[PDB]
Amino acid sequence: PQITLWKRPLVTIRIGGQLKEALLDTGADDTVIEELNLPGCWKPKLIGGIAGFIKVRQYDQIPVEIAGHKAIGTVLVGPTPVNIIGRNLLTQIGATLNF
Repeated sequence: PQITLWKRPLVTIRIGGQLKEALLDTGADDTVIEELNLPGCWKPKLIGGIAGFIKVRQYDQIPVEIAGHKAIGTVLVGPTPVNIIGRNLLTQIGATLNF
């Protein structure tokens, strides 16, 4: 699909057997999903942006379906206003910017 940028690029993903809405964010290195009791051993991580850092739990090799496309990679779990799909998963689905 082609996603225009008139409104925030929000899409449906599937993670941990749950369906959620997430923002496709080319400015995010990593993927950050809101409080989700994900299974696995995780490692602590701090990630940052405007107004600073939050603590998150890093889970690896987590399958994430994005608009019907299967990806598998690192997901960071912590308190966020919006679920964010970052480049680590966008690349796995052949996503590009075009102009």
